[PDB]
Amino acid sequence: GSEYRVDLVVLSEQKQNCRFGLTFHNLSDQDLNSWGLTFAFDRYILPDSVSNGQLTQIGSFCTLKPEGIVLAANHHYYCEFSIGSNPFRYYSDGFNEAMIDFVVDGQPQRAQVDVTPIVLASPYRERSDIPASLTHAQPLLPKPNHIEVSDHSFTFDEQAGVAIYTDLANSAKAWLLEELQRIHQFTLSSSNSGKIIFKSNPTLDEGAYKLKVSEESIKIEAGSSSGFTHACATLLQLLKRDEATKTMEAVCCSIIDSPRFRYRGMMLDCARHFHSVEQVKRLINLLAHYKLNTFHWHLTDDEGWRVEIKSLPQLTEIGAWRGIDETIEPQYTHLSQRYGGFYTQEEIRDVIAFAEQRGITIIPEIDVPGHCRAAIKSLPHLLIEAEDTTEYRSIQHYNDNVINPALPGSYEFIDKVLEEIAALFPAPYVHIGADEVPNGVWSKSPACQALMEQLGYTDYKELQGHFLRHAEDKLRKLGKRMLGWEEAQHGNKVSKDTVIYSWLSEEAALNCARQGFDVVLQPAQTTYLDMTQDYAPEEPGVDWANPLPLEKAYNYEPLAEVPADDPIRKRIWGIQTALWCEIINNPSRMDYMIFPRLTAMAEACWTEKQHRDWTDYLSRLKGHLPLLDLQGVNYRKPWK
Ligand SMILES: CC1=N[C@@H]2[C@@H](O)[C@H](O)[C@@H](CO)O[C@@H]2S1
Repeated sequence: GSEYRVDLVVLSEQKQNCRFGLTFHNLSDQDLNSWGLTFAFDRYILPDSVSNGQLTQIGSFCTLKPEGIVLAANHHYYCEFSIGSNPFRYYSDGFNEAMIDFVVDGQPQRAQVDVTPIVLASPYRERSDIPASLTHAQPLLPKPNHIEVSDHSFTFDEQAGVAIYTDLANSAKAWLLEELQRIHQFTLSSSNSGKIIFKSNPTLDEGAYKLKVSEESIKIEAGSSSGFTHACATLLQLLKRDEATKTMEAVCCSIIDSPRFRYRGMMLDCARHFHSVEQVKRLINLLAHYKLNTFHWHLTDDEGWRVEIKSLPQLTEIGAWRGIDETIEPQYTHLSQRYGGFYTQEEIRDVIAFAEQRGITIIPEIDVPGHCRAAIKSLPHLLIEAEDTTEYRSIQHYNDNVINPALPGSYEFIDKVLEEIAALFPAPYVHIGADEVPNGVWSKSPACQALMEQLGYTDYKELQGHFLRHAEDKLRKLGKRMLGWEEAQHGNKVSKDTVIYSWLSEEAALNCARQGFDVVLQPAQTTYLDMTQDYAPEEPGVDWANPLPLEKAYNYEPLAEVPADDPIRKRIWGIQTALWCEIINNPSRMDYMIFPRLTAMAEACWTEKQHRDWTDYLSRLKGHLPLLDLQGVNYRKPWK
């Protein structure tokens, strides 16, 4: 391939102390003058471990520059270094991207470096195996909580017609027709005497529906828009197309259906890598296919700010872009280009309208006071304290990325973001983040030192709560309830109205629910679509929780140990599944990580525990698979 190649090797592993060898090959014919290697690595390289040369790390962005000044043609450079971390189980744990800057007979140059797959020392031997499976006659995902199926069937064609006798169901019906068209080039038209009938039924509670196929008709009953949307999403899975006759076929059957959990979410990280309006919409559409109702928009982080804030235009003019010649350095991938994007308010209004039509509420996340590098680099005049010499390092290996809660500019900033955010997103909810604020922060900040004294705080976590409580008070004045990751509770300053997302595990969900907090369960051990799907080292993904095979994700039972009687269970809003995109930058990888485990997650959100069975779910998945092939969704194939 390239004339420049880097080989990385696990030399040795002693508990939490891994030594690597790095060999850089100048394969070409030229001597390389004053050169330097830059790559993307998500582990923190111990700076005093480096064997040979100068190495710099800013998050994932590393540069290696040799002690010497020339790399001879056909030779190479060698460097060793160590990290604290458990053994690498995956090729993904290696460098994601490498590139070289150099000079040749006097001329600056830049070239892509081939990155050889890391030579692993301790791959896994175990493999998750999925058994051979039948195709299920009704490949429905999530499994309806009641369904009776008859021996016969109702066949119908493009003149069958669609009847609607309540305006609650107008959105569902137009979503149904749209999807029949997009997925199947099957055009239904609306007629007063259609064989598909949307009628109202007020005994059915929110999101419940009834669907009955008979020899004459197909009837959809619900008391809510969302129940009509859910019914339509079952019907799209139920129908079976004959292209030779251009007919649809649905088994005669009776379905009565309702969700186990009110909160059935999916979060998408769009800060680490930007995804297009069309990709985001395409996802939201696929979310309503499985009857989820919440799209949690992670729009802000250290490596990107993706939501336009008219009153703070720097946040996108600067924070939406990173790379060598930008204010923000390259991160994770696209080392050689200017990389980014962002959503305008008009785009966002469009995505909201699109998702409303699908029964999906969108919750924006403005992540503070950690994970703020992009905001801080965009707005240094409001968010930097020049006099702070606290030396800290975050989980992602930044030391300059945390909001200062004693700076009046930090309140200027958040008051302005939240006002526009609140105005923009109709949902009565704003997620404030609050994850992974490093332990050392603010300890040497004069301004924080003075505010710590001024109101008698004894812990610097108390300063974080002070800020989040201000965010909550502003959100409340704007009509929004605040949501937060579990660490928002740190400092015990935020009110019992803050909805706690439990992600490290289910522990905070349990603890916080006992104390009167409403919680959402997003445990990393069972709900993170960025985790690898198998133990084979070729599986893309990360693994800090644990590998998450399909069967693990399916068999997740939320708070499996709180008895169903327990009034703790009244504080569970529901479940969320998340995709963080550190190593995800293209729709093909996205689809692979999300599907199919998302459908196992939608079934935990929706179906009652007593109707959930692994073997049964695999046969419904096997019969759904073709429907994702028709949509060109690049799911990881259970059976390959
Ligand atoms: C809350 C969370 N903040 C971290 C995120 O910034 C990372 O992307 C994710 C990767 O799994 O780990 C947790 S979850």
